[PDB]
Amino acid sequence: TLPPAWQPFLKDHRISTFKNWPFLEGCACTPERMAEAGFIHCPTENEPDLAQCFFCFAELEGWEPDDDPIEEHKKHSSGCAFLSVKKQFEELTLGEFLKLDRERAKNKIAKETNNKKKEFEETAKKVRRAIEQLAAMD
Amino acid sequence: TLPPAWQPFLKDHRISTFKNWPFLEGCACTPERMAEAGFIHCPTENEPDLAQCFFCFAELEGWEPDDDPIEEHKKHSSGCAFLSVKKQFEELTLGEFLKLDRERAKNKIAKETNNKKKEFEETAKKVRRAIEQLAAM
Ligand SMILES: [Zn+2]
Ligand SMILES: [Zn+2]
Repeated sequence: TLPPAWQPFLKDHRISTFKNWPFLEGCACTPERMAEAGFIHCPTENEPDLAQCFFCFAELEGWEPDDDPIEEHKKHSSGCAFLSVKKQFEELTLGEFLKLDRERAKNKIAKETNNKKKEFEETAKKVRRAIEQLAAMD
Repeated sequence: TLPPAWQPFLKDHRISTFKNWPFLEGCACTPERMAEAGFIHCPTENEPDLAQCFFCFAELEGWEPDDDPIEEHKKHSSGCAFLSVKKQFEELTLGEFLKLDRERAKNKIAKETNNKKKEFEETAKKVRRAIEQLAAM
């Protein structure tokens, strides 16, 4: 085994996350193919087919059977290093592997940051409106 | 950073273990040289210069300044894969690295087994002496 933080680098681990996935034999986006593309299954009450790239953290829902997960990952996050990684896990050098984990860490932060921004912007609008409402009354 | 179980594969970690080491500048077995050879410092009250290969688990004490730790590791555990490892950590493949960790796991068990033997042999002596003492008088 490997530390939990690193398991997602492994196809077999990612495939294991797709339990309860509806798109199985006959479909283009099987868990094998989803896993090959970098995805983890992260289902919610609201979107129960929600998947996340483990590396760049793009989230995608609304899957259909004919969908090729690589072509979609490419469409919705063309900046994802993992799509450039040609070698298998065991064929990576530790330097290479450590370089990738750093990038993934940067990606994660980027996603957290951009979230906080969107949330902060949302609160700003609320607060601004509220104070306009207070001017408006007189 | 890396899981604690794996840190010992890193020289700088091993060097860090040598705190209170007496053989410093001028000596053949400086912590840098000891680390380079695979050793971790795990001193006891009784044997306070005790060092252990992280990989094959050979223990060596009674160090003197002119001692070259590679030549000693070679003398007391010539079977230790780590001494064959020419590449630096980052230059290893994960397969390679995982192959090595497996071997280290085997090594560990082998040593735990050989300890239990030594202990079992020790108890046997005590019990033998005990029965002799009793049967005699
Ligand atoms: Zn991605
Ligand atoms: Zn050794």
